[PDB]
Amino acid sequence: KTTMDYITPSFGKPKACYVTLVRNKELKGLLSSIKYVENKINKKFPYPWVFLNDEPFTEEFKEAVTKAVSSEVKFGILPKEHWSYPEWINQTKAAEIRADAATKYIYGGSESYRHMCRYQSGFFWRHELLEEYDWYWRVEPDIKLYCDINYDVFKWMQENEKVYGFTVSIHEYEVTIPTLWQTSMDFIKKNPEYLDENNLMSFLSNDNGKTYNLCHFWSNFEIANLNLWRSPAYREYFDTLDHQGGFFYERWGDAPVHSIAAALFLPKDKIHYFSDIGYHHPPYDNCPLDKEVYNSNNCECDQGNDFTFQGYSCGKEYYDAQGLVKPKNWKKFRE
Amino acid sequence: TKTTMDYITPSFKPKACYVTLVRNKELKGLLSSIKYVENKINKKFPYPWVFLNDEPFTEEFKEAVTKAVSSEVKFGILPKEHWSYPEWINQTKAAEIRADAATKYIYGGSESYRHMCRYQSGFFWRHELLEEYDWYWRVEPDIKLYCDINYDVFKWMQENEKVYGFTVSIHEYEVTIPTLWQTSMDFIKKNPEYLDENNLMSFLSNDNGKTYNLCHFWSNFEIANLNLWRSPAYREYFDTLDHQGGFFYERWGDAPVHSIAAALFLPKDKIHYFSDIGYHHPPYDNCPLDKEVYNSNNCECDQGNDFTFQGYSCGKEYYDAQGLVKPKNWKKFRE
Ligand SMILES: *[C@@H]1O[C@H](CO)[C@@H](O[C@H]2O[C@H](CO)[C@@H](O[C@@H]3O[C@H](CO[C@H]4O[C@H](CO[C@H]5O[C@H](CO)[C@@H](O)[C@H](O)[C@@H]5O)[C@@H](O)[C@H](O[C@H]5O[C@H](CO)[C@@H](O)[C@H](O)[C@@H]5O)[C@@H]4O)[C@@H](O)[C@H](O[C@H]4O[C@H](CO)[C@@H](O)[C@H](O)[C@@H]4O[C@H]4O[C@H](CO)[C@@H](O)[C@H](O)[C@@H]4O)[C@@H]3O)[C@H](O)[C@H]2NC(C)=O)[C@H](O)[C@H]1NC(C)=O
Ligand SMILES: *[C@@H]1O[C@H](CO)[C@@H](O[C@H]2O[C@H](CO)[C@@H](O)[C@H](O)[C@H]2NC(C)=O)[C@H](O)[C@H]1NC(C)=O
Ligand SMILES: Nc1nc2c(ncn2[C@@H]2O[C@H](COP(=O)(O)OP(=O)(O)O)[C@@H](O)[C@H]2O)c(=O)[nH]1
Ligand SMILES: Nc1nc2c(ncn2[C@@H]2O[C@H](COP(=O)(O)OP(=O)(O)O)[C@@H](O)[C@H]2O)c(=O)[nH]1
Ligand SMILES: [Cl-]
Ligand SMILES: [Cl-]
Ligand SMILES: [Cl-]
Ligand SMILES: [Cl-]
Ligand SMILES: [Mn+2]
Ligand SMILES: [Mn+2]
Repeated sequence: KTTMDYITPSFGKPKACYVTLVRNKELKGLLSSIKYVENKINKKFPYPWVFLNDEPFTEEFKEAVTKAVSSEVKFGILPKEHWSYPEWINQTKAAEIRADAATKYIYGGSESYRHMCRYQSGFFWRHELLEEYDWYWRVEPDIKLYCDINYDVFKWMQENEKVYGFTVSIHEYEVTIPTLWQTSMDFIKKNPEYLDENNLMSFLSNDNGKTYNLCHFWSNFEIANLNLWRSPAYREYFDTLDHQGGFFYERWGDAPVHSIAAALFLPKDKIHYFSDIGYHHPPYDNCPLDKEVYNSNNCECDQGNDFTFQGYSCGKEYYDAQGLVKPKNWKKFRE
Repeated sequence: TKTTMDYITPSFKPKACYVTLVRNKELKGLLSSIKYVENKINKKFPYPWVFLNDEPFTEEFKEAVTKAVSSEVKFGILPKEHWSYPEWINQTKAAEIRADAATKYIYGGSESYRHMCRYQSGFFWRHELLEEYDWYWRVEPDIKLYCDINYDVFKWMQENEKVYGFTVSIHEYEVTIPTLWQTSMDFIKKNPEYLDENNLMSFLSNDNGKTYNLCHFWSNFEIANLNLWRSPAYREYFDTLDHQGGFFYERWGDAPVHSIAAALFLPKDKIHYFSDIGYHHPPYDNCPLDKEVYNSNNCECDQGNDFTFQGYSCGKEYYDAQGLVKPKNWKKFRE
């Protein structure tokens, strides 16, 4: 029973939800995101919205969010076990790494940020509020949906048998994940059955797996099948990363973690790029380059700032790996 | 002889303007920024707005922009000598540098980006349209002004004799400026008279100038006195950088360039941090931390996402160098 075997069953309305991990003090930026989701798709195809916080939500936060969302909303606090140091982690060591990296890279000195990355990597998908669902669409605060979305995306994913959907890709700052690749490759050598014969390795590596090109999918935007994270393959991959310690001794983000897994554990035709969904998560945009799609969906983004084909993005690498025909003027973005 | 400050004191309604370098394809983001500036300050304290482009602006662009700005607007094209490779730059060497750095750092492979950095560093303050002014306020597309601004800021700079005003500070990616610091220190070594005896070196260095801590002020937001860039010290400095080659052989940004000059050539009390102006330039915010200021000006940002005192920001370094007392809750931003 392979990884896909755990996913194909979920292939009449799909069981799905939007999911948001957020802080009380980010209310204004969250309300702005909700307004975008509501006007661009949620009024048309309603799905419940799950809100998660490592601390309890204030009544002010809940009242404002409940009022702003038109479909059903659910608020949850996450378990102490999913947001706290594991017994095998040396906290004094973790504290020194933080202090030393405070000014070295973004969130380098942040204690809470690392707990968040670990949370998004191995726990959000098994929070009690997501168990009844098969699909989720992650939404962060201060986001923009630049265009109308006129079809149910979960329905679409379900009918087309897609597992992982994304919009923005990029090269990770390596100082942030020094030993992530080595750790992941050792896992695969130990568990060859988990490496799909038709995987997307070429997106992650230019040398047949020897080294990592640092490419990954942005995690702030994800529309995916929860059964992937719930598979033995992913569960065992996360546990290996957890025990190695990178989430705390380095600054492993959930994005490169979700990406390496999706790209290695699945037949590559299970991964999908929503070239049609206009989106912004500071500081980058995914703006539809197809004029018909851009105009029919009343996109509000400047096509000229689409990040997809810019050098530091991994859109080119993704297109070549999938054998997708890149848009006519894709090279302009490398100027 | 005549010092750097001798060139500025005379300018102490002031002759001022907003100034925007921008592309035709960034129209929607530009109009967005304009609406913010209009609503938060320009309709109350009108000042002329200058727009610049290395290419001619389209009629669609000028029409939309002319209508959106309530004060007088001026459109200008850049002299080609302020946006092209100087005769001493080896273009093949530069092309190779770009091709290699394409996927290494943001804008690594971009040719236009480097000309933009050189433009903001040594020429925007020489454009014909800025000749009649003593002050400028730089504004970029996709910006937000979170709060109302209830005083004329140029007037305030003049009356308070300030030269350089900013909102966000951050650590530069060293990979883009490997030899910038060394080039700058040699300049000072040969021109000790341009080093103000009461400067802000401590913001840039933790070891009395031996090395650069990489701190700089974000140039997308600047309210400054043009006469600073017009002074002999800055002209000579820019010329030194221009001949060293870094704008094209590395990826020198104008922000670090403007910052090293301001922090070394001026008495430190001439640099000013606008703790009261709410601002966002993807992906960081400057959000008024003072309650009365935040409320009185109806700020729209989440105080909890203020970047100022985050580790990777240089607000801490800035306050300590100026001797400004940091707000009580500054450490929370380091969690
Ligand atoms: C959990 O993680 C913990 C954190 O890593 C870890 O703690 C210990 O880790 C190792 C294990 O032994 C220790 O490493 C030794 O460090 C000695 C130097 O100690 C001093 O310097 C430390 C580093 O300072 C740097 O980093 C700081 C923060 O990052 C920074 O602030 C500072 O500016 C600087 O950049 C520093 O951390 C120490 O602080 C502690 O002590 C202070 C003074 O008492 C105190 O004020 C402070 O509060 C802390 O409590 C120290 O200041 C090295 O000298 C030593 O190296 C020698 O020994 C090794 C052993 O193999 C040799 O390989 C090496 O070559 C050296 O040997 C030469 O010298 C000996 C001397 O005779 C000679 O015999 C030999 O021939 C050689 O010539 C070694 O590197 C580390 O100090 C510990 N850290 C702390 C904070 O406790 C725990 O082990 C982890 N727990 C578990 C269960 O694994
Ligand atoms: C301008 O840059 C080019 C591109 O790097 C230089 O080309 C040479 O670079 C190496 C010499 O240092 C060698 O690989 C070759 O001599 C040559 N490379 C090729 C084939 O392009 C060139 O020397 C530079 N010219 C100047 C102005 O010094
Ligand atoms: N509850 C909670 N959510 C957090 C915390 N840190 C980050 N988040 C959320 O996790 C997501 C990613 O955080 P963000 O700060 O946007 O990280 P970035 O995208 O890397 O800049 C956002 O939805 C945040 O609101 C935290 O400490 N607690
Ligand atoms: N006219 C013109 N403006 C440019 C060009 N590249 C950047 N700019 C402007 O320079 C400023 C900084 O550019 P931006 O792309 O936002 O750079 P970033 O802030 O580093 O992400 C903005 O005002 C842009 O509109 C260019 O090629 N031509
Ligand atoms: Cl803990
Ligand atoms: Cl940070
Ligand atoms: Cl040229
Ligand atoms: Cl880029
Ligand atoms: Mn985010
Ligand atoms: Mn910008």
